[PDB]
Amino acid sequence: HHMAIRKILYLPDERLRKIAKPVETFDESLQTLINDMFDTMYDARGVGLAAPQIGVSLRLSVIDIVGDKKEQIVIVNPEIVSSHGEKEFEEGCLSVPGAYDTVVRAEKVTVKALDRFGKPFEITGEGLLAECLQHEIDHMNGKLFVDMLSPLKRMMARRKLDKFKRLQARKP
Amino acid sequence: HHMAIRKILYLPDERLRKIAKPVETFDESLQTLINDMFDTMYDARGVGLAAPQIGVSLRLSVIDIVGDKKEQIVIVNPEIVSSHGEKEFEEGCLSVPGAYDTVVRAEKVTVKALDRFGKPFEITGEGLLAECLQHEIDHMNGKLFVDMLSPLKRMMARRKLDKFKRLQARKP
Ligand SMILES: CCCCC[C@H](CC(=O)NO)C(=O)N[C@H](C(=O)N1CCC[C@H]1CO)C(C)C
Ligand SMILES: CCCCC[C@H](CC(=O)NO)C(=O)N[C@H](C(=O)N1CCC[C@H]1CO)C(C)C
Ligand SMILES: [Zn+2]
Ligand SMILES: [Zn+2]
Repeated sequence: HHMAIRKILYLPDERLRKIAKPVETFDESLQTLINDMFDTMYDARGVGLAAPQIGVSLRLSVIDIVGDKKEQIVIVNPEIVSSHGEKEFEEGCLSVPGAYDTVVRAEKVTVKALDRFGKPFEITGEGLLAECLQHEIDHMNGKLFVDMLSPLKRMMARRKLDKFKRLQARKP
Repeated sequence: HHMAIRKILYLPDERLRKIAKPVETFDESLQTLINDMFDTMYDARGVGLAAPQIGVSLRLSVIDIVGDKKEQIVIVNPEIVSSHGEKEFEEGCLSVPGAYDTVVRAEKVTVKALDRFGKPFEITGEGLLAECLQHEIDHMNGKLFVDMLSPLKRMMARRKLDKFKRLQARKP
């Protein structure tokens, strides 16, 4: 069922910039991957995680905004079918540790996808769920939230990330 | 100048519930502690850290909302002298890993404190800075952000924290 908590990749790892490939096989190894992704997400204090963030080039993300099992969402091969409004969100990313910035995203989005067993579903989110859905799909297209920021803010995020990496190297 | 990245304590460690004592001596040992607190905060991807969170019962917090050295704030023996408004904030805490919730705090706060060398100063913050000043001072009074949540939300944060601890035990 579960195998290992996985290493999360940080910028500038090129695997975070690859366009992920659709999932086309629903077998036990996919279920093990999904289970490890949830474990990895919770262990990293996130509310979502996309497969490219652990070096797996698949259009697959796990999400839990509430933080318990009954509200777990898996989006496989998602597509945004509609979106409405614009809203500022204060956001971070497990692949850009330490960087927090305000970004503008749709206030409401509807996503069609396959669930973790390959069965079609749709979900409409607002607030954090809408933000998370857009953030995770961006990862599947090699896009990270710092990309939409000004050059100044991208530079500051780079400096913060570089300092984080230097501190991790001094951690016991 | 720097000694070691420190272990951050999680609920229910009783040291997070103690009332911190005022700082009385501004010596080199205090500077080393402050430097280590900044390192620990950045390494944990936080924008503030209070000394009780590393098991040091002192009314001392480090803050960096922006993420660079020019905006570092140190508050020593702080006192909120005024505040205005009430605003919802989405918040987490380094001492409650994995828990994110909306809390109500003042929108604007004015704090009198000593800086890292013991010089009195006053700071007025809005937005994130106001939220952070209030969050950090709460830590000095043995208060964590989950305390203001409903019993249902406190239970959900406890179980999320317990799951995080179980995953940490299974991390390589
Ligand atoms: C919020 C929805 C979009 C962000 C999703 C990310 C996780 C991620 O990188 N997926 O790619 C996350 O959990 N980020 C966290 C985050 O930004 N959070 C956590 C919940 C609320 C919000 C706080 O700004 C940080 C703290 C790691
Ligand atoms: C936000 C001001 C009050 C929170 C301060 C805490 C740090 C802390 O626990 N100090 O005691 C923090 O950085 N929390 C982070 C947090 O809530 N952040 C980071 C910046 C913005 C906001 C996102 O919700 C989480 C992600 C660890
Ligand atoms: Zn991300
Ligand atoms: Zn805290």
